[PDB]
Amino acid sequence: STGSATTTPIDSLDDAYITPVQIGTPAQTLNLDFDTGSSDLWVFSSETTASEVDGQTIYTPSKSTTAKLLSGATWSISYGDGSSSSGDVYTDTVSVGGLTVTGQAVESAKKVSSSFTEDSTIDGLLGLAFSTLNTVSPTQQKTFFDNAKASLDSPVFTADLGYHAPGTYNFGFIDTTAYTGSITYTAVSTKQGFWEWTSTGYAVGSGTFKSTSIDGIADTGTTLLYLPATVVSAYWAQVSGAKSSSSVGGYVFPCSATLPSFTFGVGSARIVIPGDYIDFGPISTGSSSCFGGIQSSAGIGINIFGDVALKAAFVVFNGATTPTLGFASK
Repeated sequence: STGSATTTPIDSLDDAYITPVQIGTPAQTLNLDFDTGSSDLWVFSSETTASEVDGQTIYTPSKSTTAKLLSGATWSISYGDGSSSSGDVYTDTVSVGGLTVTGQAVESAKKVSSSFTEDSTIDGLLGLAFSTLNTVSPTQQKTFFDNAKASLDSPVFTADLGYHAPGTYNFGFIDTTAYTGSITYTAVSTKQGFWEWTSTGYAVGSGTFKSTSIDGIADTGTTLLYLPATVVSAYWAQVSGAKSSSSVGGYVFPCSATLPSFTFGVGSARIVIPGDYIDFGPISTGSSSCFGGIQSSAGIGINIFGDVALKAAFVVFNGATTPTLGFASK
């Protein structure tokens, strides 16, 4: 089998992407944030504290003839951006772009933190990291991809995120029309539960390529590109007027400035992030100071190839017995 679904930016800045997911019988369609940096599929629901729901579409298990309580199961998660959610668990039928998993753990939120409540466009998350990170207790649950894997034509999914435009998540096949050149594959470590890999270096604009190993994760659930402070400093030094602002919480720059591209290495291959992808707009409405899309990972404890980086590529998440990542230009 295969599946194919369009993913759509939630706002004009590509702060995140939402993909429609069918849950239950009859289908309840929720718009979920596909997140290769976590491993829980959780939803706003009829069980979510009322004061914490503000415009989201909810899953109501009692209206699904295929929903079954996963008795005794609870979940609780905290994300790198400080947000969190928790609740109980049902199993139900979940379909993405034509691909159906029966018995998928659907984690129903009883509580969500403020940032979730405040984002009316995201109805939940669908985790696509390794199932070892899943937070369900006492019995850890499998991701949608893990459950689908054996049925897929090939044990892969692909992320093709758009710049200020929709893109595509495919399951079970590689769309050879969706990228240019070849796909370069690179090794993955699953030891921390992430799609963790090692970039071979970087370049800033037309500058010479610096060969240096940068370990990081391919994370569709993180908006920006977070890299070591040395790398980030080298980038912003090429932007007139750029500075690191402690009050804003990262590098900012005047929008009158032109942003250089940023290149990252995948083996001997190179992915070029255009300058425009690194502009995240005014720090506040009407400000002439713009927020940068490349930021320091110092204090995160890991480098993160988030949407800024991934949307410049066609990305293969290869879930073969030995997982790997593939990157192509597009």
